[PDB]
Amino acid sequence: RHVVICGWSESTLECLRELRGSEVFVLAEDENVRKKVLRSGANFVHGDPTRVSDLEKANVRGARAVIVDLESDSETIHCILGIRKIDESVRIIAEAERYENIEQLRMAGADQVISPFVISGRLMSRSIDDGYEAMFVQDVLAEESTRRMVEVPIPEGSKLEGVSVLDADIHDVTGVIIIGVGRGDELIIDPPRDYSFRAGDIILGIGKPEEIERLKNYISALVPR
Amino acid sequence: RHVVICGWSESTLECLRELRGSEVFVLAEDENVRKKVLRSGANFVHGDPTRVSDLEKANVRGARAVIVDLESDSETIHCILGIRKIDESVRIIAEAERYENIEQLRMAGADQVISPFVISGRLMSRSIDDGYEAMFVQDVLAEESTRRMVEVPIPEGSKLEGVSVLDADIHDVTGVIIIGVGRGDELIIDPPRDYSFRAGDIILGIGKPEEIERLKNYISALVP
Ligand SMILES: [Ca+2]
Ligand SMILES: [Ca+2]
Repeated sequence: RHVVICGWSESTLECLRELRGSEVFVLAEDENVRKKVLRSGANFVHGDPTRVSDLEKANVRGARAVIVDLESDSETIHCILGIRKIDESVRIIAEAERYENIEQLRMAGADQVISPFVISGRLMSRSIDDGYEAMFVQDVLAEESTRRMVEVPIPEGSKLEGVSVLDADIHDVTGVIIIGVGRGDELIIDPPRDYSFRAGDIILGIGKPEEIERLKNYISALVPR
Repeated sequence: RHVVICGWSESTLECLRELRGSEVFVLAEDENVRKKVLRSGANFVHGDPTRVSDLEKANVRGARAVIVDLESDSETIHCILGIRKIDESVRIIAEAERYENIEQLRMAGADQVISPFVISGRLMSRSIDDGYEAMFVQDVLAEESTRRMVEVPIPEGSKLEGVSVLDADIHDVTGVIIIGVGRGDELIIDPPRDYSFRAGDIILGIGKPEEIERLKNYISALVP
C-alpha cells in the first residue's frame, strides 16, 4: 500500500511530512530535489507527471491515492487525465491555483480539489479582529496536534446502527465533539433528530487520543451474553 | 471601520468576496489590477505597500486590520514595518507562501501569519481515503453556505457574564454547536462544563444563519 505525489511544491512538502511512516513516491521534472525528497521520507522518481509512461513508472497503478500539484492548473489537468488512463479506480486529490479552474480539474477526474488561496482568503476575512478561527483550522488539521480532528467509521453491527445522535450521547460517553458525519458524497453538520447512524458512516470528531479510542470502542457491536 | 489589503492575488480576491459590505482599501503596485479590485467591491489605491506615504494614502492609520499578500518575502517584511511606523494599533495579518519566512514575519510584528500551503498539504494528507475533512473546510468557511463557523464575541453587559457553559445550555437554546472559546491569545477547544463565560470571550460556533442570530441575541447585553 502506497501513495503517489505528482509535483514538488510547498504543499506537497507539507503533505509528505504528514505521511511519515508510510510508503510514498514523488514524481517531478526537477532532478535537483532528490536529496530533500529522500530525507523527507519519500521515494523519488525523476520525470514528467503529464506523461503516462512516467506516471506508470511512479507506481500510479493501484496506488492508494495520487496527489497532484503541478506549477499551473493546465499541467495539473493533463496529469489528472494521464492518471485516469492508467487507473480509473484510483483516488485523485488535486490542488487548484485559480478559482476559475476548479470544475475543469473535477471534469478531468479529480475526486477532490483543494484551493489553498480560497481557504486563505476565507481565513483572511475571518481574521480581522483576532485569529481564533485560523487558530482552530490549524489546531485540528495537523496530525501532530494534541486535540485533533479525526474520522471514525461506524462499523457493521455497531451499537449505534439505527440509533440517533441524541440517543448516542457520544460527547458524554466519549468526550468527542461530533462536528460532522460523512455519508456517501455528502458531509452532514449537526444531524437532525431523524438522522440515525448507518454502518459506513464516517464520524468527523474532535478529541484527545484517549477520547478517540473511547469513541471507537463505544460504536462497536453489542457483546451478547 | 475599514480594512486595508496590501497586494493582490487569488487569496485577497476570495477575501473580498467575504468582505462585501465592509469598507476595504486595496493598495497595490500593479495598476493592471484596478478594474478587478473595483468589481470585487474594494476601493483601489495605486501605490507601493512598502512605502509609509502610500500606506497612509490607503487609510492604514486607524484601520481595523491590514492584510498583507505580497509575492516578495522582503517586501512583505517592509510592508509590515511600514504599517507599524504609522499605527501600532492595527492588527496585521500576513500571508506566507514560504515556511522559511514565517519567523521573519513575526519578528517584524505581524500579529498573525496564514500559510495556505501548510493547510493545503495537511488537507492533502487527510484526503487519502475520503474528502470529508476538506469538505468540512469548503462547507464551513464559505460564509455563503448553509451551516458555517462563526465568531460571536460576548459583549460587555452580556446575560452570560459569569454563566457556566453547562448552565448556558447554548446548543440546546440556539442550535449553535460550540467548538471553542477564545480568551486572550488562547483558544480552548470544547470548554469543560464549569468554564464560565466572560465579556471579551469569543465563542467559536457552527450553525445556520438563524441559529447564529439567535445566539447573538441570547448573549446580548443587559442595556437598561
Ligand atoms: Ca501549488
Ligand atoms: Ca500570496
